[PDB]
Amino acid sequence: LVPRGSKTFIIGISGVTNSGKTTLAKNLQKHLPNCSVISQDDFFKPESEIETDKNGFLQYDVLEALNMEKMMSAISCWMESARHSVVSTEEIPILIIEGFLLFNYKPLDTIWNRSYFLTIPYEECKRRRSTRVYQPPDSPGYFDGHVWPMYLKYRQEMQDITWEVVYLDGTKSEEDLFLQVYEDLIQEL
Ligand SMILES: NC(=O)c1ccc[n+]([C@@H]2O[C@H](CO)[C@@H](O)[C@H]2O)c1
Repeated sequence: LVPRGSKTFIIGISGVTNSGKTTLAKNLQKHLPNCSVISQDDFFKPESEIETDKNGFLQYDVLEALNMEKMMSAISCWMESARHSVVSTEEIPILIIEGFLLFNYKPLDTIWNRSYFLTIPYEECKRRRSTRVYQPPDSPGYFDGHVWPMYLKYRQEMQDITWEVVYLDGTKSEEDLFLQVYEDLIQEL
């Protein structure tokens, strides 16, 4: 027999800011066995390593703002743990990686067994963004001056993507999105 324990199923949830990515990941995780979640936002660099543009906007919404080597190390640590998560006697451990900037990171371009992408239009995204507090906070004009233009850059970067993505309407309710993804996912596992 082919030894078990080495298989994993990795799900990517990306999408624009404030589109429900973290909540979706957590709702899926509550309904999937032996499932972990890694969040991209846990890997931002310290503000001293973050550059500022001509107009004084901090450059957070770009891969250079993230310690992606550290995030890879976290993925690898999950994989090591996953190999011991099922006692020997297939139950395939699940990882959900969720973050606003995943699908343009080339070292991970072959990791994704399923990929979802949450979308919300400009107006509602801006509204939702204004309800959240970041550290540091959004400066005046930050949405138009940085967040949205960087999101558009990301979407254009994804124009030549080498795997399939399922795009989701992030204006749908949390339960609606959970059920849609769960219905898809349980056919892929
Ligand atoms: N998590 C952070 O330290 C941080 C700092 C400044 C801005 N952000 C915003 O987080 C979003 C990703 O969820 C990006 O759009 C950043 O602007 C995060």
